[PDB]
Amino acid sequence: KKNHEMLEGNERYEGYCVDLAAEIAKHCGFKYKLTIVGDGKYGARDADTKIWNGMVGELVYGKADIAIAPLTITLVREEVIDFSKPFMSLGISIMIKKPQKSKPGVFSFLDPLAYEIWMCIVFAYIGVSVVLFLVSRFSPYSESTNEFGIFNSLWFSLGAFMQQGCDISPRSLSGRIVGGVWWFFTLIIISSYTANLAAFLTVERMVSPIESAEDLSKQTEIAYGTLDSGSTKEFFRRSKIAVFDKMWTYMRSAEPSVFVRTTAEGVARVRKSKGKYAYLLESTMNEYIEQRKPCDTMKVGGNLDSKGYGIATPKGSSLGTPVNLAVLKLSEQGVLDKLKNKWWYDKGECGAKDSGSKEKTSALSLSNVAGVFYILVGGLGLAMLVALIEFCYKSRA
Amino acid sequence: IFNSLWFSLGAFMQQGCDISPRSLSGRIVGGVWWFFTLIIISSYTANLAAFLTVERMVSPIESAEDLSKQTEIAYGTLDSGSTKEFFRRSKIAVFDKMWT
Amino acid sequence: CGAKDSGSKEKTSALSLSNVAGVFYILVGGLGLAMLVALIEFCYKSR
Amino acid sequence: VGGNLDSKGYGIATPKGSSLGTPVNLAVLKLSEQGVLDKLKNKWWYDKGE
Amino acid sequence: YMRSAEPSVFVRTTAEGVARVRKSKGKYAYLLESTMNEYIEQRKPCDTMK
Ligand SMILES: CC1=NN=C(c2ccc(N)cc2)c2cc3c(cc2C1)OCO3
Ligand SMILES: N[C@@H](CCC(=O)O)C(=O)O
Repeated sequence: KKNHEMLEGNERYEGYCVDLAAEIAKHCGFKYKLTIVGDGKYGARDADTKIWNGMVGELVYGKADIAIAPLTITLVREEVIDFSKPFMSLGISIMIKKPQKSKPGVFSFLDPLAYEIWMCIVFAYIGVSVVLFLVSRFSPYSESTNEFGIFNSLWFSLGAFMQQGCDISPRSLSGRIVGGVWWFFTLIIISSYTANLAAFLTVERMVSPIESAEDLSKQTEIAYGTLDSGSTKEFFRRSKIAVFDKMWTYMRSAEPSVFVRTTAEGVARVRKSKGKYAYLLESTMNEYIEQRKPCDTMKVGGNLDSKGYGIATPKGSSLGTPVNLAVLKLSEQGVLDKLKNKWWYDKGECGAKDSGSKEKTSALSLSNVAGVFYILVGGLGLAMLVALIEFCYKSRA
Repeated sequence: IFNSLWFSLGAFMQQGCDISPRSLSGRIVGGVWWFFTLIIISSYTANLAAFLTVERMVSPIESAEDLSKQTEIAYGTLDSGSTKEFFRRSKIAVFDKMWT
Repeated sequence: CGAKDSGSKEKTSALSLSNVAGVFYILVGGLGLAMLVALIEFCYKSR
Repeated sequence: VGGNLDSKGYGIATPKGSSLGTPVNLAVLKLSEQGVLDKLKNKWWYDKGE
Repeated sequence: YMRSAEPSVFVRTTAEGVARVRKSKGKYAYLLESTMNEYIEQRKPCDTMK
């Protein structure tokens, strides 16, 4: 609870399981004491010792009378503890960081050519302009037999680069050599720009985000892990399905260890790791974290399986049947679904954008070329300002 | 005015017009508009060459929740079937929407 | 290790100055040739 | 398209009070633990995958 | 695949398989020994590459 440091007793806790425990206590009529598990693990039978840890250990060894907690009903646990009928159902899901905040920069139109090419294009433009002035304008031995002053030279070379032509063309031999070599340069550079832009806009489609849990087994660029001592680790261990077996083999041979002690550590790892690491988790944990800030996450692909949550009791305990009956009654009454909405859907503040799904529409957006419009309007304003200052100077003098 | 409309139309395509600004601020407008049209035309042809390659576009339903919001695609189950009964009793908000 | 199958997905990356370096050499050589030709014609017509 | 809307399976059914219920429940459990269910699922879904 | 594919992909004689591959626009492949493959590859019409 927000005031758990000051509250005492069961008032310190809140959530789906706390409300479910309250409803179960009300229906059956017993008093209950909510206790945090000392081990921290969900539960599994340790190798070569058969000692159950976590929840199953607490239940079997007489430490606890009931476990109203997100426990997945599994066959290997039914042999030592008794579960109630599934009060909620889910499946194994896949967690991965969002593709990218790949928003195009304002000046993203300069991207197809490196900064050095633009710098050297400006330098080559200045050099060609100055040379085309020098070549066409020193004495023929009147001398002004052509219109290629320095300003007209700059205009001609700028027009030649943009492939828009110009009102003049060099008439001497050496002026024509300059024109020809500049024409070849601008042809090569414009073709290269178009070709490279097409290359980017094409290979930006083969991105093909991973899904279906089969891409994880197919490649190893994106690492994935599983909660330690959880039922998902056992699910991957026991399963003989080819894709699940392959992911099991990789995660067993992968180093450093991909396991996380607690689910929160896994969430932090997958959030921080540049989208390189994936987390294998249950669907409800995926869909709740998906709906909570910073909301840097989605849920990808369908559920890997179908396993339900149940309230577990020590084997042979008198609490098993009444609690199971209460769970079934609440399922009939819809209190379980109501609490599901209350704690999953009623805590949402989404959102639901940037899915890059249907939304994604080729039709290149304005944001990709928005810099060109800024340059255009800036140039228009500058031209009006230049005309005004020229008019003022030429009228006042 | 009409000659300038023709020029700025001629400059957007790559067809050289029969006049040129010949002043300083006129040449500034001409130059910046030439750069704009160069970038836009190159983007159009590069994007088209991107699309004519590669396929696997469009999808009507992806999240199984869009059917509750969309109406152009009708959806139904087997009559007197278990799916019909499940929709008939489900209290999930989105499932209740589709059932209604 | 392993390449995935043939994917090798990545950004295209921008053309470096090495890719179009030759056209700049062509251009500057053209400017040098043009200045040489202009001066040759000027000196020929100065005699 | 999309994921599973619900989560429930397919089960062998008998009329209420039929003596056949317990043996067939034992049989389906034995098949599940023997992996025969997976073999039949492969034989009827994945072998004809062309 | 060869056990599940229909119609039968197997051939009675090697020459039948070679003719099948040549006539089948490249949609059919033949499985054969390397040395005998080297001989068919080196004789006309010589459109057969390993
Ligand atoms: C976010 C990206 N999106 N825009 C273009 C781009 C460039 C020009 C125009 N008109 C439209 C779009 C791009 C092209 C690239 C590139 C990076 C980018 C940035 O690296 C290799 O070529
Ligand atoms: N709640 C699971 C932990 C792993 C999982 O999310 O499946 C368990 O009871 O072991």
